Amino acid sequence: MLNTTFANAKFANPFMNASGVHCMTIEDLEELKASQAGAYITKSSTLEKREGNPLPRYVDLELGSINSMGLPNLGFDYYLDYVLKNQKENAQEGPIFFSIAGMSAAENIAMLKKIQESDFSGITELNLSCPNVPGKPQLAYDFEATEKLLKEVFTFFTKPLGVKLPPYFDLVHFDIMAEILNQFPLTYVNSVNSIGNGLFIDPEAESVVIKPKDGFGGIGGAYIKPTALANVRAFYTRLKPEIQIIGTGGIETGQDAFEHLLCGATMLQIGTALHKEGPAIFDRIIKELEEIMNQKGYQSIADFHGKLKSL
Amino acid sequence: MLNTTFANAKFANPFMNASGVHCMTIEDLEELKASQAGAYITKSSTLEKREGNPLPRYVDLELGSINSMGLPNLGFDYYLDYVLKNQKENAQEGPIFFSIAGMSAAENIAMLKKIQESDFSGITELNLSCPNVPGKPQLAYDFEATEKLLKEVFTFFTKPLGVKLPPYFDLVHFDIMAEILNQFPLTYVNSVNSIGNGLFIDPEAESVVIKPKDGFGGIGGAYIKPTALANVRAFYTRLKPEIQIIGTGGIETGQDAFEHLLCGATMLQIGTALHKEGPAIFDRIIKELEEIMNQKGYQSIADFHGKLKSL
Ligand SMILES: Cc1cc2nc3c(=O)[nH]c(=O)nc-3n(C[C@H](O)[C@H](O)[C@H](O)COP(=O)(O)O)c2cc1C
Ligand SMILES: Cc1cc2nc3c(=O)[nH]c(=O)nc-3n(C[C@H](O)[C@H](O)[C@H](O)COP(=O)(O)O)c2cc1C
Ligand SMILES: O=C(O)c1cc(O)cc(O)c1
Ligand SMILES: [Mg+2]
Ligand SMILES: [Mg+2]
Repeated sequence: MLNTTFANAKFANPFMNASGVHCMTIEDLEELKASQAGAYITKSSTLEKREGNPLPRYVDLELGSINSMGLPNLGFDYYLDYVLKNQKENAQEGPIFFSIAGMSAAENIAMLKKIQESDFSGITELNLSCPNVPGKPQLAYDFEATEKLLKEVFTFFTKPLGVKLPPYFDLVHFDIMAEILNQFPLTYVNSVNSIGNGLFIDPEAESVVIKPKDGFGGIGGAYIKPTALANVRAFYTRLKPEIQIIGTGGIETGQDAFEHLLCGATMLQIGTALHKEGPAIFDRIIKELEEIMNQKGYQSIADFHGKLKSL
Repeated sequence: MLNTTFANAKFANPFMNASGVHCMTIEDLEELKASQAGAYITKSSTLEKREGNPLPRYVDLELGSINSMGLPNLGFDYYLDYVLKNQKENAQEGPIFFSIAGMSAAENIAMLKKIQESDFSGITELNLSCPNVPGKPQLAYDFEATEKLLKEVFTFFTKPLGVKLPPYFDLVHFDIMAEILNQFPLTYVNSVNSIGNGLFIDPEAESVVIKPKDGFGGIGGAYIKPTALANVRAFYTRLKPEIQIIGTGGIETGQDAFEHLLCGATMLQIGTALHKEGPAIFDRIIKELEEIMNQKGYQSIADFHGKLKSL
């Protein structure tokens, strides 16, 4: 029922983890391989291993989560070697995804060059939206710098590339970004990264709940679904059909999944809910989506993909 | 206990309606005068009467609300005549607030000139953030256009003036806005307006729930409190102390109010929760805040105003 075609590859279902969640180590990644997730993605990496921010840096909230992780990761070479060894095994339906989040333009170009030069045959996600690193202002909110970076990347990177974007809140912003992105042979857009720089407060202790950045953190979960869906939808009606969409934000039930697919997402990523529940989420949410499809008499995602009705 | 000083005026308590909610007509306004609200503000006005967007344009949600009202209002002259008559009566503790949201810069300047020339002795709120007018961006996301408008305004406007701002999501945006705003004799900043251009979907009808703008609308309520607190707090630590703060977003309980005051808000505005509950909300929330204060042994808002603790 959930069979999906994306970036010219076949996946059993559209569900994945969101980058940063359950994908730090090889052991995390193999747990995702073993789960019912249709695909999976690595933790965003930098050239060097990073410890990340001081703890506490992630807190579960009734309506989602807050975090300032600071891009803790085991480094580019570790993920690159894991994905190379795993594509030789031919042990999964569909390629692995590989996230990079360089602390500078030059660092992104350097990682993209190592990926190009390698035998890596899966998909790359360039994170232009990391909101938890104190001194890098979300690059995808800087339309000039975003265009300049992408022009350089496409003079050499021929492999499948998507960009993870932060949320936009203004229709003109969607128009500007779509005109930038539509000029490139991009494989996809992934909307959205966390709602940036929110605050959660413990009113008894009169205090913030994370240590870094005076408690300011990326917000995820049910808080953000309205923004997430809007971002997926707004890009769906503006992007050239060659650029497909991964929908991320607020997905916990099959009904949430259903709503993202109705907006025009082809793959779906689960952050906060996967953090809380672990990889058994995939089996649950697949079954919820299938039941919604069965009640409606739908046998494939194409029956409703992108078919959100206006009034 | 809740006695508050703001813009050199005394109010019995910090609570207000948010503009747009329960303030369209004289009758609405008089209902707010009659309630326990410490103060009240008019519906954002334009030079001409406006019908607003087609219906449905406001929907209650479990986690807040979505709307694309389109600035329906009875016109500038109606609100100006109402407030002029009202200040003559000396029938309330503290001045009325008067919101304007011109469809252009020239319209805002024309209204501010009429206010300046009038005997209006209360407080004006310039809305630089309406996210529901078709074809018209949020001006306060345009830092050059915001600065240029405010420089013109302060060559003539000497009466108390605040600006209603949309939410920002990037620390560098806070710094840029604070350097702009700190160069002016502003009375206040009101953070935040709705989270712009979110989407809500009815999964059974496979449809959006508001008619204008293909269902895209300003998000309010519990969804936005983390953003709203963050914006209140980020401006508190960056604005020169002559510019005070009104906190708006996600206030429904005394605990939500307490959280805003802890961040540094002096007045508090209630939108979505007042829309659902009516003006009886003010009595309830005042009592909830006082009980929180009593449990903590606090006798005045200055015992915790702005005292949010970092880790
Ligand atoms: C623990 C934490 C770490 C994250 N790290 C990354 C990151 O490495 N790179 C990235 O692109 N997104 C990162 N994300 C953002 C998620 O990929 C996702 O966009 C966001 O959490 C919203 O989805 P959700 O509502 O299901 O949580 C992280 C999210 C969280 C919760
Ligand atoms: C029905 C509706 C109409 C609104 N109209 C205005 C408006 O005229 N001017 C304005 O500055 N804000 C307007 N707002 C935004 C609110 O003032 C407020 O900033 C927003 O609702 C967030 O607060 P809340 O979370 O308590 O709803 C409106 C909100 C709603 C719900
Ligand atoms: O369309 C309006 O009247 C309206 C105006 C605002 O400034 C915010 C909002 O959420 C709605
Ligand atoms: Mg599997
Ligand atoms: Mg009263």
